[PDB]
Amino acid sequence: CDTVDLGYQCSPATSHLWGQYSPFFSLEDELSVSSKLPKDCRITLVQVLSRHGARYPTSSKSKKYKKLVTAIQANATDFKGKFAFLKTYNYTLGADDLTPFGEQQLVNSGIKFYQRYKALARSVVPFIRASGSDRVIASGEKFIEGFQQAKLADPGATNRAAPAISVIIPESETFNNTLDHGVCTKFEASQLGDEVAANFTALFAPDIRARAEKHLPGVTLTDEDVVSLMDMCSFDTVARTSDASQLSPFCQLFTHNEWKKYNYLQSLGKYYGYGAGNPLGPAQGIGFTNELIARLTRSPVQDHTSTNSTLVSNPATFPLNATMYVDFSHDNSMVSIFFALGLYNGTEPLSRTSVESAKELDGYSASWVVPFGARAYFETMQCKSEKEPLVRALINDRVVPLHGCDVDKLGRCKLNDFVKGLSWARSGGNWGECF
Ligand SMILES: *[C@@H]1O[C@H](CO)[C@@H](O)[C@H](O)[C@H]1NC(C)=O
Ligand SMILES: *[C@@H]1O[C@H](CO)[C@@H](O)[C@H](O)[C@H]1NC(C)=O
Ligand SMILES: *[C@@H]1O[C@H](CO)[C@@H](O)[C@H](O)[C@H]1NC(C)=O
Ligand SMILES: *[C@@H]1O[C@H](CO)[C@@H](O)[C@H](O)[C@H]1NC(C)=O
Repeated sequence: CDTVDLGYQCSPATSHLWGQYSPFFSLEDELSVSSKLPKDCRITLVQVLSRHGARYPTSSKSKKYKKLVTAIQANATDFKGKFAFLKTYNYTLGADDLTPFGEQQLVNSGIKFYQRYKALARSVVPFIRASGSDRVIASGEKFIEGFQQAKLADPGATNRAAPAISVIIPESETFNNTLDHGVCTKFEASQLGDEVAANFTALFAPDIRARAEKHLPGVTLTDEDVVSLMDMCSFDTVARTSDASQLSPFCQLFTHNEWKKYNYLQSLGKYYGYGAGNPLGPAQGIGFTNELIARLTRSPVQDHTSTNSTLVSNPATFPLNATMYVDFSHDNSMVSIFFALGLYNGTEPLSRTSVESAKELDGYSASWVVPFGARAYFETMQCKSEKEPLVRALINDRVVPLHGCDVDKLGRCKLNDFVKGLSWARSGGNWGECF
């Protein structure tokens, strides 16, 4: 179902509408131009930013799902219509760990990274960092596995040493980690994304709750139960087979229009939790943004947010000359980073109460931006055409037109204008409000 080049295309009317629980699917050419390498240009540097793949529910959530499925089964006198599978369903999901399907998504990602940048990757060993989370590090290892599988099959590859994960960045309230958030005190106390997501759930779920209970005489459901049954559709699909070849029976319980609501619920939680809807959301992406400026311009980092000044000034942990960089982060920090880079500056603040599509929001949704296995590529290229370098940004293969600089028809800016137009992050935005 899952392809190396295009990601997951099984039951796309449903599987592309699970927000950050959607398996990655390519958005090449959706509301965008081709992602192909322009004629007469050569990539000179690529940064990849990736999430982990599909996983089991967290321990917390696995207990809540198992307690709900168990309670329905305990209490119902009849399992009616599309809910009748619950008669025999056995809750079998594990917790926390990547699923086999999620591991393969990351092997695929590495193969796809090699194939897309083959002319560069042939002679280069990427510099790789991972935020210190087992799922993230495991994803980094699978991406390396796929990259090497591809490289050692290419007779034009000249430097075939495998890359190591060189930097594991601790995750805590006191470690400055640009790939995870933790040190911005006031932001860690924020409840806004939760409050927005709960308000929206309380608006859309009641009608589904009422219809669902009536298919299960003896059962009482809540709004949160609706959300848990919808969550079950993605989690059971990405666990129940090693290739996610079978849509879970939970999925049919809900209509296509209801799936659009659930997708929106996830987009709202990310937008108001971590993106521009949170007053300190984009501030969590300034540290990586300044790290990216340093790499693209081969110049030392200027940052006073969540960089570590020690780690950024040593070539062992932050080389400025490496041609390929790959960093493994998290969905929530990746949303902050994309906002901090200005990439969704055509997105108006999302309606807290009513569905707006990814295309209405100029390419923003949780499923188009941080699906399981999400990746972004930030390229510099040197053209026979042009001659300052040019920069381009791809998020899950969609060319996302840059803001803060005048973009050409291929969505590129001159590198110097790009970095100058990142004035908000270069200034440290409103980081001082953290304290
Ligand atoms: C910065 O990195 C150094 C060297 O790893 C570490 O000892 C120090 O605790 C880090 N400080 C912060 C605040 O991240
Ligand atoms: C949640 O809805 C209440 C009830 O109308 C409203 O007062 C509140 O401002 C909403 N909260 C958020 C964060 O939008
Ligand atoms: C860590 O972050 C806090 C700034 O947000 C800062 O005061 C401190 O200097 C930074 N420490 C290091 C080692 O970068
Ligand atoms: C995005 O818009 C914000 C809010 O107007 C602005 O502060 C920021 O500089 C913009 N970012 C870019 C890269 O243009």
